[PDB]
Amino acid sequence: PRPTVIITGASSGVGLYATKALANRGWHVIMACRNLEKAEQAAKNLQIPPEAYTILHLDLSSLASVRGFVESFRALNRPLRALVCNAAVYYPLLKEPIYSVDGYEITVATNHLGHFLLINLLLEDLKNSPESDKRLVILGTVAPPDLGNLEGFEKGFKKPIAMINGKPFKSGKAYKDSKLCNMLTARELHRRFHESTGIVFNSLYPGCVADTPLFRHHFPLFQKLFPLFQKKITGGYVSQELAGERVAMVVADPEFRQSGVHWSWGNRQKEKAFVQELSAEASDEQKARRLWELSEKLVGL
Ligand SMILES: NC(=O)C1=CN([C@@H]2O[C@H](COP(=O)(O)OP(=O)(O)OC[C@H]3O[C@@H](n4cnc5c(N)ncnc54)[C@H](OP(=O)(O)O)[C@@H]3O)[C@@H](O)[C@H]2O)C=CC1
Repeated sequence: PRPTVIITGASSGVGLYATKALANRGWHVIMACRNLEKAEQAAKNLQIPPEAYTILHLDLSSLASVRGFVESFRALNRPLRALVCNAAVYYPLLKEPIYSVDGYEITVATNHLGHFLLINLLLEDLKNSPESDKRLVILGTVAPPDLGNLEGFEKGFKKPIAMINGKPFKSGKAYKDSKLCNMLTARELHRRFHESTGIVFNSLYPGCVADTPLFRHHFPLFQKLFPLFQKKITGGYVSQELAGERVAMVVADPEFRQSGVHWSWGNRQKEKAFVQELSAEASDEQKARRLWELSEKLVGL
């Protein structure tokens, strides 16, 4: 009997190597991906044992697809022990915003809003599971990110709104903004549900995984040289395998069962995890709650 874990965006990068590390630990991985062929080719190239994973379609940019995936997973009749919100898109140099089928700027829609709906639906499945060590793990972070007063969300977040704070569109900051929402969501998940469910709600920063397709929308020269830069200059480089293994630790290792925490190993890498409380910024306490409320409104809860 294999414990089940859902990993979004498992077809490459951190999610792919997290699938391999969890599979090697005896978990069964739900690879929730939007590109089924790309995901299947990725698992076979790594020779991940086929009995350790199953691939289901999930497009986080479509709220109907999120709801559809939840039904598809429930039809598996597999109790859920863990959910990893890993998928993301990064546009550093996108001039004009792209809007999802539901009408939302694609970076926030994919990175935050789709995950926000998935989390709220799958919370039922995590509650009902008989496992005692259940975890919800969110991939976080370490143009600075600024949500302002959530004016863009406060006003419905439809075009021409393209930023959470209502300011004009900046694709790179939109990514930073979306990962900030991931942290605040992990912070709200713990505050709202940990004492009453026993589920562990954590975020994690594995380091600079300079090799992943996250930089696919960057200049081709950037993708070629960023690993060497991160390796020989900043020292913040981490391999895809090490990042995947760190996700698996926070999901499965007993040393990481404390809830409401952000795990990291530093900006510059050595050769030991740091604990940071998610509610540390006490002045973001109300903005975190309103973000949650506005997100419930945007995804139709
Ligand atoms: N790379 C780094 O240095 C760091 C990364 N992170 C986080 O790591 C996580 C992994 O990203 P990484 O592995 O780096 O880059 P990848 O692009 O390799 O992982 C991105 C994943 O998200 C999936 N994805 C994107 N849009 C959607 C969508 N609409 N529906 C479903 N799946 C989607 C991609 O699938 P497709 O290929 O089909 O888009 C891919 O599987 C991200 O959350 C990122 O924020 C955090 C800190 C540092």
